[PDB]
This record gives sequence, structure tokens and C-alpha cells, in this order.
Amino acid sequence: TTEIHPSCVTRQKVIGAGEFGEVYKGMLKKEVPVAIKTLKAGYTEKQRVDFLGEAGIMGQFSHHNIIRLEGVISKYKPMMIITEYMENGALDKFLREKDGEFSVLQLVGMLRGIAAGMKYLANMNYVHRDLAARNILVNSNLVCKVSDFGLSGKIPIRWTAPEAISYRKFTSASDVWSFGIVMWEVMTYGERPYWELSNHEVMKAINDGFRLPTPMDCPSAIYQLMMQCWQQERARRPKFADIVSILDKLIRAPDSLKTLADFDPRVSIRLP
Ligand SMILES: Cc1ccc(C(=O)Nc2cccc(C(F)(F)F)c2)cc1Nc1nc(-c2cncnc2)nc2c1cnn2C
Repeated sequence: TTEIHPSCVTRQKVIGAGEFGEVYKGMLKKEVPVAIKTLKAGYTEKQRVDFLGEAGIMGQFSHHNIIRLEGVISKYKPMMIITEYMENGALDKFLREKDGEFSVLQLVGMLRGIAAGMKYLANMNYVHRDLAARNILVNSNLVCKVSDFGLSGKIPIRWTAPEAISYRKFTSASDVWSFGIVMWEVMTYGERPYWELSNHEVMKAINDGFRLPTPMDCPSAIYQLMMQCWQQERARRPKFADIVSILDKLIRAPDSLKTLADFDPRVSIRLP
């Protein structure tokens, strides 16, 4: 963590909400665009511990696929966490606003980058607990950076592994389940997992053995990989090292992605 003087920061627009403050877009001194989370007067001891703890963990991460911390303001009030800014925004909204605009290889490359960031976090003994496309930022090189904006607080049942829902067992292996959901989010351009099923219906379907069907136009290898992320038995899921290795090999032999999984049509259209 670098300590930044408040005279170097200008808050411009509110872009979100913090636990005890606001999240802004701004400029950091030529100027550089930044995102800024503040801790406002009246914060509790616990909030200060969590806020500066968050800053400390982010300063420890140095990876291509993890959001970069520019610095912290801790010596003056209000306190601030300052990161790089991504004009393309969060991955879920990005894909939904750009439906069908990318190649299969571009989509799989986004997944490889997300997996590499997650392998790094898991190796550093950091369990994310809220991996979803809404918590991934996209830069102007299409590079995805794992982030955590806090709960949307809506609990993300349909991204969470059964053991984490059932008995609060959050590990890198429950993050692997979440990663499989993110794979499905990417390959569908941001569709809502399980569509209109309620949270209870999703849990019931998973316990009964159902799994999300293949996205349209999805490489067979990619659907196979996401399905193995959704094994009920935690020990049977791939580790992030396995996921990175597979995605890297598929990208480097790109003909491997041309074999597509069968898509199950809901609608039959008959014509001559
Ligand atoms: C200011 C800020 C503070 C904290 C984080 C954040 O990701 N923190 C965090 C906490 C725990 C673990 C991780 C980890 F592991 F990297 F994923 C990150 C990100 C940001 N940056 C951003 N937040 C937000 C943002 C938006 N809406 C609500 N909250 C934050 N939007 C951003 C950025 C950057 N660009 N954009 C478009």
C-alpha cells in the first residue's frame, strides 16, 4: 500500500455504494482515472478494521488478472481506497450490451485470464466467496481483472457451491464452482444463471442432479470443463491450476475449440 495525499485525488461522479461511504470515479495526479471507495465519518471500529484490511490485502496482490491498488488514504479523513479504473466496466453488463460481438477465442481468452487471477488468489490462500461476472472488470485490452465490490445485500445462491450454502464451507473449491458459473455467464453473453428459477428451485434442482445446459455455439471442451466445476463432491472438482492449464492448451491449439457441444432447443420451428 502506497499512501496518497488527498491533494492528489479529485472525486468526480458517484458510481456505487460502500459499506460506510460512497464509491466514486475520479482522477489521480498527467492525471490518471481511478475508482475511489471512501469511509465516511462515524464509521465503527469493525468497519475501519475491514476497510484497512481490504486495502492491505489488495496491496499484497500483484497479478495481471487482479484489480490493481493505486494507494490508500489513511492519514486523513475521509479514508479512501484507490484503484485503477476500467471504462468498459463490469463484465456482466459489458457482455449483455455487446451480445454476439466477440469470437469464441476472445471469450475463452477472457476465461483464461479470470482463471489465472483465481489460481493466484487460491495460491495466496485468499478465498473470494463472491466470484461472479458482476465482480470482474474489463479493460480496453479485453483483459479481465478479478475484483470484489461487496454483495449487490443479495446473497448469490446461484453462484455458490452446495457446501458453502449448506454449512458455510467456503474454500478455493467452492470458488471453482463459482468459476464454472462464470464460464456459463461468459459463453451466454451474460444470461441469468437458471433463468427465472427461484433460489429454492435452484438448490432443489442442483440437489436432484440437474445442471445448466450448454450455451449456444459453445465448444465441447468448454462445456465439459464447466460441468466438472459443478461436481457435488468438492474433492472431485478441478483445481484452478488444472483449469488454467486446460484453457491455455485450448487457446494455443485453437482448432480444439471448433468442435461444439449440441445445443438443446426449447423451440421447434418447422419449415420446408
Ligand atoms: C475502489 C475499489 C475498491 C475495492 C475494490 C475491490 O475489488 N476490492 C477487493 C476486495 C477484496 C478482494 C479483492 C480481490 F481479490 F481482488 F478480488 C478486491 C475495487 C475498487 N475499484 C472499483 N470499484 C468499482 C465499484 C463499483 N461499484 C461498487 N463498488 C466498487 N468500480 C470500479 C472499480 C474500478 N473500476 N471500476 C469501474
